[PDB]
Amino acid sequence: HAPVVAARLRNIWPKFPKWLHEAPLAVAWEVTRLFMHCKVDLEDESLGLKYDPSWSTARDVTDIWKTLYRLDAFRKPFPEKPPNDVFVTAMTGNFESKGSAVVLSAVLDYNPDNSPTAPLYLVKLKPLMFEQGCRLTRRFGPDRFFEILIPSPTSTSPSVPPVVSKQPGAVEEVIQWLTMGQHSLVGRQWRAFFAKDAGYRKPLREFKPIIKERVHFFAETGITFRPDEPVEQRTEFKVSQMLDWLLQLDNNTWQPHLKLFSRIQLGLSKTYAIMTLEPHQIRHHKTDLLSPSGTGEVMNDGVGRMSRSVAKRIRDVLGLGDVPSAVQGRFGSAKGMWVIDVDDTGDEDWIETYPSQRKWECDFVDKHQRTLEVRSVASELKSAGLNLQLLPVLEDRARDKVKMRQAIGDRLINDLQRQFSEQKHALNRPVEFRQWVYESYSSRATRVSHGRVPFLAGLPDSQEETLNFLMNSGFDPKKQKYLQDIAWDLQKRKCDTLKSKLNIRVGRSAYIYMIADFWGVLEENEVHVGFSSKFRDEEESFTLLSDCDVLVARSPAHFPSDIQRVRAVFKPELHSLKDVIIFSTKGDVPLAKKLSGGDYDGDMAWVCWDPEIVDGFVNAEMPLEPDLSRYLKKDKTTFKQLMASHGTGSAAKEQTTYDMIQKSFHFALQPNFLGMCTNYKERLCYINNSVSNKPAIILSSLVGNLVDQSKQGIVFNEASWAQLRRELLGGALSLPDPMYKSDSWLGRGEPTHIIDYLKFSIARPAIDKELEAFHNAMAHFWDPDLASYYTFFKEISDKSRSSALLFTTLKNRIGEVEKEYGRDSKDPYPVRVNQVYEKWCAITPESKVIRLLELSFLADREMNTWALLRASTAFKLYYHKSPKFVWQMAGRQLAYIKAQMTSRPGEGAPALMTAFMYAGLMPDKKFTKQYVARLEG
Amino acid sequence: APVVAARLRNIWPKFPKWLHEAPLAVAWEVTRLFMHCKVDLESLGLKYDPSWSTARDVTDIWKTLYRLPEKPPNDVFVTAMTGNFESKGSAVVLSAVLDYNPDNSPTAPLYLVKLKPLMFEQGCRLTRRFGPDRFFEILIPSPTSTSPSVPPVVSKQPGAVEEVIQWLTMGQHSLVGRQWRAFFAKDAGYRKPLRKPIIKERVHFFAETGITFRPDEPVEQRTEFKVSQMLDWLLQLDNNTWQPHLKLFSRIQLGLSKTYAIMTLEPHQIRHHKTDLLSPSGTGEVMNDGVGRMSRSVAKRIRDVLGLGDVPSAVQGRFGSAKGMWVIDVDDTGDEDWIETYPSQRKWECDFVDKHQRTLEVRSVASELKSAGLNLQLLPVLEDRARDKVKMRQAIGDRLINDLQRQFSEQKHALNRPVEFRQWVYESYSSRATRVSHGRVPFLAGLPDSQEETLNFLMNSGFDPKKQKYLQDIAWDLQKRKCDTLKSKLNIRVGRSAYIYMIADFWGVLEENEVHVGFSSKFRDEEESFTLLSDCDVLVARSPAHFPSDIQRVRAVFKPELHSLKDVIIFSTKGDVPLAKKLSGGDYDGDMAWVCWDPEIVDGFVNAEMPLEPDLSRYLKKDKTTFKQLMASHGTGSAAKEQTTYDMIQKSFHFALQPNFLGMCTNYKERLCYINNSVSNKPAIILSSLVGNLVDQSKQGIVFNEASWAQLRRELLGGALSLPDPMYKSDSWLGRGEPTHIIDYLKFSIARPAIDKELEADGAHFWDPDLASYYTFFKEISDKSRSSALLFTTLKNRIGEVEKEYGRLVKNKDPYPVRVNQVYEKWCAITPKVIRLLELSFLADREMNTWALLRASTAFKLYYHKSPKFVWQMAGRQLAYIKAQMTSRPGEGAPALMTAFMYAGLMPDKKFTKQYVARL
DNA sequence: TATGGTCGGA
DNA sequence: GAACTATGGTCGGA
RNA sequence: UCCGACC
RNA sequence: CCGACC
Ligand SMILES: Nc1ncnc2c1ncn2[C@@H]1O[C@H](COP(=O)(O)NP(=O)(O)OP(=O)(O)O)[C@@H](O)[C@H]1O
Ligand SMILES: Nc1ncnc2c1ncn2[C@@H]1O[C@H](COP(=O)(O)NP(=O)(O)OP(=O)(O)O)[C@@H](O)[C@H]1O
Ligand SMILES: [Ca+2]
Ligand SMILES: [Ca+2]
Ligand SMILES: [Ca+2]
Ligand SMILES: [Ca+2]
Ligand SMILES: [Ca+2]
Ligand SMILES: [Ca+2]
Ligand SMILES: [Ca+2]
Ligand SMILES: [Mg+2]
Repeated sequence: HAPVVAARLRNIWPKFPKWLHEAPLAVAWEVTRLFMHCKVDLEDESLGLKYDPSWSTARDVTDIWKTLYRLDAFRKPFPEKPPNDVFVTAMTGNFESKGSAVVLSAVLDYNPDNSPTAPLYLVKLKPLMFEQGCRLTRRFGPDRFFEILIPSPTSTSPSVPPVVSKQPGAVEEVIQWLTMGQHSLVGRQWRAFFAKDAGYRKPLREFKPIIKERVHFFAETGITFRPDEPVEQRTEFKVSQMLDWLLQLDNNTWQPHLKLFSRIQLGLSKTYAIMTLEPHQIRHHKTDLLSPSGTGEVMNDGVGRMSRSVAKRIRDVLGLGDVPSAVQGRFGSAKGMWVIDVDDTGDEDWIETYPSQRKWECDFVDKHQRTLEVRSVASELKSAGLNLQLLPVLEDRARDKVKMRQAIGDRLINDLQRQFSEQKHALNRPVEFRQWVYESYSSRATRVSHGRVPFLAGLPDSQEETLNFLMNSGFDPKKQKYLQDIAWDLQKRKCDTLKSKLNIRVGRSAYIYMIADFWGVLEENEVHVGFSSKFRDEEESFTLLSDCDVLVARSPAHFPSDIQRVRAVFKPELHSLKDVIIFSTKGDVPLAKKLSGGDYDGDMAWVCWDPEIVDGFVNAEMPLEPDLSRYLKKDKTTFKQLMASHGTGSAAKEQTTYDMIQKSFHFALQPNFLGMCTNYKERLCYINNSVSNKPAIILSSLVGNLVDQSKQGIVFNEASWAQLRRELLGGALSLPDPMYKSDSWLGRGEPTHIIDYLKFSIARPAIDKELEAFHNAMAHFWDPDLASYYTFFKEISDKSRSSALLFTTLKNRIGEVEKEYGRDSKDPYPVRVNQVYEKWCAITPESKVIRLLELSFLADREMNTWALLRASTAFKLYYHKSPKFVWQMAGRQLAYIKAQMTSRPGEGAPALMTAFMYAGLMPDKKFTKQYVARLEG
Repeated sequence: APVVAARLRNIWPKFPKWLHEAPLAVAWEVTRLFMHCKVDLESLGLKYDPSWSTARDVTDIWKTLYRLPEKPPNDVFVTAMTGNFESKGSAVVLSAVLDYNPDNSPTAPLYLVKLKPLMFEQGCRLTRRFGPDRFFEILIPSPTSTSPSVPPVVSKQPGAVEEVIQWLTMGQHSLVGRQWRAFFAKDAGYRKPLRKPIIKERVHFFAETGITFRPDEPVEQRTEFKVSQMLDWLLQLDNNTWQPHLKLFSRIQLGLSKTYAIMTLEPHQIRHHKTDLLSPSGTGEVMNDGVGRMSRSVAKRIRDVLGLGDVPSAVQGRFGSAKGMWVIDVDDTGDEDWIETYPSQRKWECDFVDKHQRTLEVRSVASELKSAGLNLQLLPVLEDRARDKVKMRQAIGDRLINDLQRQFSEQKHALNRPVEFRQWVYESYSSRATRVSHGRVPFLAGLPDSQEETLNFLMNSGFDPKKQKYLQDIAWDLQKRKCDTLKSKLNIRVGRSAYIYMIADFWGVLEENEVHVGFSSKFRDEEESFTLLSDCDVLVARSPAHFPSDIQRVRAVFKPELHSLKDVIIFSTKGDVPLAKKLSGGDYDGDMAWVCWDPEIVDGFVNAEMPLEPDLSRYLKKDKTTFKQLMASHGTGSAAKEQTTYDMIQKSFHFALQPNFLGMCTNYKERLCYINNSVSNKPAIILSSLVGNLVDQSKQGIVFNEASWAQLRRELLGGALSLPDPMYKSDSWLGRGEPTHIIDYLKFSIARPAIDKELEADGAHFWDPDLASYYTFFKEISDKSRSSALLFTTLKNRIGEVEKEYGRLVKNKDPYPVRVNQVYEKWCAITPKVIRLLELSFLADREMNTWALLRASTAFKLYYHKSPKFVWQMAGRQLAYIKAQMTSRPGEGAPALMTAFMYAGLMPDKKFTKQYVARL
């Protein structure tokens, strides 16, 4: 099997030395990383090579790393450190805390070295990380799982090494390497059980974009493992057994093994475990809800009911504010949505499953097969916008195409004019701008994560937070240009997103989980939408929808019928179901199926009730799709059929399960064409300006089949794609990229395409006009306050020569740091900033005056008086010459100086808030409008 | 009463010739200053300053008067000088307060006058039509007052009352160069005299003529106009002479109601209905009293004019003679302005021709609903109609116990962590009002004046309530205060309850016992949240509630036909009698119903039919005399009509001044119905009718005096006996045996013990080594340097002096804030190269220099054991700075020095506290 | 040259 | 009179 | 940016 | 404490 590649695959993984054998897995994982990052061989015998008993009882990785850095070889900057909370859990928490599992992850990139006896792939072990748990991690232990991002062996990229590219069997060798046998790492033997497309990933600069694949490995055996439950005291278990426990293969040999394999993802879905129902509490339905017109169509695909008590515990376990009307989760073999039974008057727990939910035949015996696992809940809704895919369909199903082009166009101009007229007004008053910046972006996540506002050097990392921080210390956005420049860039970027993606905001629109009406109250083509709270659009708001038409759609939208106009009817029967949209269970075909072959197992619909967009819309009847069986080759080989090659009984089953793995790995590594065929359709439809003619329809079918590839077992290669383009699509093979893909109009004449018209005839003009009005509406870097300490020390320096020397050294040192500030490198923008900052913080007084300036009793010397003087000098010397340097390095001190300077006797008191307490305060809107009222009179 | 009259000859300040040419505003402000400084306005070189006419700040006018007070806001003066007294719908108000003159000397004014500053109130129809400058309002002590304070001159001589009324009504009163005639008077309630409480009456005056007025339009350019004509403009007396003149008098308030003018509808756009909606059962009962429909476009304008966030579903306002509520027509498919009026709304026959009688005037809009509670009037009625009285008691009591425990448990858990306690303190009280008013957190000395803010200020700088005793003691004091408030007042709060505007079903969708409630946003109870009410029984009631039928149980049905109507409750127009009438005789002109959907409170309720009310005609006599009858005395024609109108004013002023018995008769019913423990027996129903009629006194012309009250008690009640206060009116159970009345039981058997139990129920210390950082820092320097040591010693001694002063003024005892400030001034007095570093002159605020920190540090070090409250009240500010500095760790974030204003505008983020508390 | 969309960053 | 004796509720300002 | 689920 | 409202 291509022996050239096989040799370079002998030792890709780092070796585990005997000295590290008696180590906690976390310690083993972390220690190995530093060695790799420091170039030191783990088996190097020059070093002492003795285990430090002190490592077995640690809480910060820095302590473990420091003991090694004492050795000369390690003594380079430290690599990213596992957060202490994660580290403690790995050693003392059994890898699980609050439903979160520590994850062992790696990124593998091809070795630049082309030496024949050299590792084919260079390995980077990622720091221990906390991630949501899943069924398999909860059942067999989060430490028994290892995931990697490996470059796809079938990548047609120039950057691919030649050993693999030239060798014909190269693909088979790597695939065999992954699946044939165990892989050794940190004292554990890992076996592959699953693989999925990770998409195009940028090769790590530590070692041109290449498609990478995520492979999942289970720890079958380890040195600490025992033959036939804590982490370091687990029992051997073969992947063939784990998959059997998950899928119950005995009762599922009739499934196509490729599809069987794809259901392993259901054991890996990130979920919160809620509760374990008893067998007598579970209602397994034998038949799905069926069309009342005898078409046989299923009307409740993927959705079933759940008791009110089950919903209540969902709220209690997840700490929700209210009881969720519906949740997305997994239950044994069931995957889909569950909705509260509006008819439940009791307090008994019960949940039902339906055929369309149950993806394999399951017995629901083990506790873990009867635990309701929640992946998400129906929450408060946001306003949504449009996307490039709805636009042609909206234009194609319009009674008047011209009226639509104007309607959507007007939405764009008036949304932009609001966005700017609001920011321009706020910029006049600092309190109003602070409110706007918090309303623009929310950093609550990073604030909770760090327990403080994250700060890069001397200013907050986020530009939004930087603005608020400096304004909170007294800076006026229209008086200091540093703040203006930040608001300018932020506005330009938000406009650039509108230019590059045309996300035209529609206030009367949202994405809502789709649910079917179990109770037959909604007639065909009626939907029910009730909100949990007031849904606001400009000067109109809603708690429900009634007596009006709505537009529903799903992405991707390709067929003319992928958008559908229906009638919003509020049924008081359903009133308690909030933040979900309920399709009727009457009619020939479920409405969800009409939305791009959608269902009710987690699907979210685009819901739009904007009249100017809805009433021009006319429905299209679902299209008659072409037979593409000649090109789309389906592999329906069953598990049973695979087993016949080997026999019957345990060993035969066990062999067949490993066949399923490697066979599915091969099918999972086939080059994907969903991207190409989708982009081809965009170009062809654009050139013909048609999303409804014959070629447009077939391509919509092709992309509709390709997206379901891994679950339908569809083989599709370059050859078939070129064949389909010749036989059915008119022989054109390479089509021109559309004009909207470019940032400026490179077309001839007035734009003809709706996207081109909106991007170049409506958006870019309006963007440029509003930006100039915003510039015209708006300042000086200089601020006499920020130089108070300079003037104060110069005066002392003039009177005293002793102080003069310190001033000169400080000034000269600052210039050196500015020189360093003055380019892309392996070390990124943050690391470069920190290095310049470290020299900046290095400037130090280096005696009564020195003590008064250094204030060494303060632990954080960035809070002493010397820091205030150093920043003041820097501002005076480089406010104009280099503004970014004086601020990114001295902003926090300059803010302190401003708040000191702006304080007036008697008029209140400034407040030095702790980082943490500051990071937990939000602007009070009600305070803002009342204060502005007091100013108007 | 000759003695009273001689004292009534010269009540008002005199208008000298030198101020004749002065603008009204200037004259009023000058008069106020001279009175405040006690200077006669009628031989010094007091001469007109032409600078005053062009003035834009009253202080500039006042500055010119330096030859030897509260100030109108500058925007008001400008609107008064150059804005025609009207700005943005606000009208500048000429207000005065009168009080009995202390001196009893005869030939001296009976009343002492104080002109209040010029001020903004919302305008009304009358000010918008004839001009705010022509309106003057006074709070005067009632002549029919039995108070001991009433001066003997009035009390001892009867007939003084008639004289005081004659002074007010007979003719004009000269003030600031204008002739003022009384036109209206209403009860202002008991009001404390400015330097013992007495009942005062609001009297309204209109300027008929003046020095600047023209015989038959800027402020100084008015035209003569008699009150008899203004009222005739408002009420169209020619077409309303059929009305009882007292009721007609009562309608003058409609012209004085503070309202926001929205739009002026044209005559074609007005739909006057000749008949009200009536019962489908033939009773003849009105089912839409006070309520009509309006177009969606008129509603959208109300949002635009009032700056509302959404279109209101219903408004309370006045349109010509129409008073009441208007609701959006859910069936309005058009875009044309239209409004409708019904007989019940129209309190007089108006022609709807003048624009001011065709303007829609809004007082209030249906708005976001707030959770309510059970007032003490509802509890007896709930028990009277309870299927099982013992289960009602059990529920309301068990609910109360659960609520108290939840609150106490929340406070205790919060203290454990500073971020959580900050959230509880903010939830406890809101300082937004003080913050917006001062643009900062108000500070007394070195710490915020409010204890609640002081805790947040010091926790925001790193202090821990569990680790610093100063924070601990403040929190304990605050908790005790809340517990003491809870013991005094029994406030049972029910989350699933709210007061909501009552509307009627024009569209005939609701049945007799069905109501519809949709909310504008999520109504949150701790357990659940609602956007609407469906498939549950609710209780509806109105305050006052006295009769057993005054609370009713209905079925909440959500009708998609009414879905657009939000923040309102809609009653049925079907049935014999309207539901609103059952709630203390309620209507839909702005009545708000108490709505409860709490199943525990609702489930036991059994509805009672409306009672047959006794005939109290013997004690309650109504004056139904009509305007015509009044006119028949004077004849026919304009002149007769003119003095009939002035007669109505004088007769009504007397009626309006009749001592009111609503308070006492209500208090008596409470005391008697408590002794009887019955709100449904003979006397309770008697007293409910009595108070049910007394509230409608002014509109029904009911005469009721001590004599009638004495004989009503004598015959129908237990007369002449002074009824005691119920036990629950006291803070403790001074009664015999275990309490039995529902209120005594809930306050004394349920609330008191639970509150007391929490009150009965390594650690906190004054010391904090971080706070002595600067002191220890300067002792090291002082040990190796003399000059500094002398500075340190002098400073250390100087704080000693201030500490002694704090004992002299703040330890025990002109007012307390002044004393604290006096020490603070002495404290900030303590002040000094090295001196230049310690005292940063470039800082205007010396409290921000390094010296302020050292002085705070040594003061803490030297007196944290002995004088804690001194150290903090003077230096808490700097101690918080020091704490924030010391707690900062290299790389663990950056502290933020916030300004006072930007600090005062920030708020605890509930989402942060909850998320951070999770993950420890 | 190889898709769109919804969420989160335990 | 020494002593009798002044309502509930909804919302806003200061 | 990047990382991670989901349809 | 001041102001409308039922
Ligand atoms: N990567 C993707 N890009 C675009 N669309 C996607 C993608 N993944 C899923 N979808 C959409 O989600 C649909 C898949 O539906 P499901 O996720 O429900 N899978 P389904 O075929 O129904 O099989 P089951 O698991 O339910 O037995 C596709 O047809 C697409 O519409
Ligand atoms: N000061 C008050 N104290 C107690 N209850 C009051 C008070 N003012 C009004 N009310 C209540 O509101 C009712 C008055 O209703 P209205 O204000 O509707 N007057 P009404 O007699 O109907 O005459 P119209 O002007 O509507 O023709 C009283 O019966 C009480 O229930
Ligand atoms: Ca599908
Ligand atoms: Ca689906
Ligand atoms: Ca599905
Ligand atoms: Ca009323
Ligand atoms: Ca009424
Ligand atoms: Ca994607
Ligand atoms: Ca009152
Ligand atoms: Mg009534």
